[PDB]
Amino acid sequence: AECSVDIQGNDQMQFNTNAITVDKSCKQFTVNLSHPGNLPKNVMGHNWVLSTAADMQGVVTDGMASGLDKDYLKPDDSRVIAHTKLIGSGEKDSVTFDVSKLKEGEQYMFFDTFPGHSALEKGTLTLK
Ligand SMILES: [Cu+2]
Ligand SMILES: [Cu+2]
Repeated sequence: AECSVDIQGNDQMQFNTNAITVDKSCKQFTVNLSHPGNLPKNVMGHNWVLSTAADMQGVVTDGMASGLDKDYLKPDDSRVIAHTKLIGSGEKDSVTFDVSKLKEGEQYMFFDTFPGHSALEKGTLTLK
């Protein structure tokens, strides 16, 4: 089955999609993140961050607090299942993670932790 998805975050603080499904027969899964737009990372940075739905709010609150110099993630946040870097316009980054980190089921959320961006740039990910 397919084992990767392309995710775009724009200067309008949107993701191209709000739903990912990871096929159970995938051993690894790749998210390829792009940033169309003109604005740099410090002003309009986007990342793609994965956790359980329950952990989403701590990860976003703790990450905002941590500042640009930590790419808005709390250092050593063991609630983060996988994530890309924080990127600015014209950049791209991919993350490939072990699908065995994902459960039956649960209910993951992917989101951007740049301050305020999770209000639109969020979605559900499910193992299926
Ligand atoms: Cu396959
Ligand atoms: Cu963002």
